[PDB]
Amino acid sequence: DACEQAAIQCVESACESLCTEGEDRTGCYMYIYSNCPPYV
Repeated sequence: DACEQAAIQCVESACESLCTEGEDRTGCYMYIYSNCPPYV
């Protein structure tokens, strides 16, 4: 497992490469998108 782990790394592209799309990405990407700069 890695999708969520991608978001841990604070890289939008990590979720993109890892997580498929249309939920898998969303959960991951939403984290970064509300945790990582330049979003937070």
